[PDB]
Amino acid sequence: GAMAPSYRVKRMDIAKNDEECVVNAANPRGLPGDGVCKAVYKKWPESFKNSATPVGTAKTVMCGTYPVIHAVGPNFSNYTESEGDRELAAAYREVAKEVTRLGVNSVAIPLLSTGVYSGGKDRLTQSLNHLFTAMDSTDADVVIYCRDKEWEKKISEAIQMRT
Ligand SMILES: [Cl-]
Ligand SMILES: [Cl-]
Ligand SMILES: [Cl-]
Repeated sequence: GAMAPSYRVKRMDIAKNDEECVVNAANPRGLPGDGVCKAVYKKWPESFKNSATPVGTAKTVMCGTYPVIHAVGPNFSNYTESEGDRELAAAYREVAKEVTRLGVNSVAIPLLSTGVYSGGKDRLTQSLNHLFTAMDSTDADVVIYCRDKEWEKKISEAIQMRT
């Protein structure tokens, strides 16, 4: 475990993370995809061997000894708000199981279903709250990665409001 488990947020490419493992915002078919998924495919392409997994699940594949946790959030274009909310919560619970099983002291994680799977809606708070619900019982240092300047400020505020 980390000596004093924390949450932090950084605005940069998660392919440049300084953590012991990464969470990919994966598609169910293990395809290169776009956004975070394409950055992860360029950096860790070996981790896409048999990475296909259903919505609401996570599947870990090693790139060398570096673990890539492929977490499949729902595409809110296809799911109802109710069913999508359930699957987005479930993907983060499976990430927390994998992080615990791997015994890592730190993990880099993006906000699932906030980009091209958002169905055109701002889901920062919904996705971050499901991240906290799953990760709060883990003792890894969690570093959340984002690309937008306003999102960085809002994620940092949400972390600080609970400390
Ligand atoms: Cl960058
Ligand atoms: Cl997304
Ligand atoms: Cl972002």
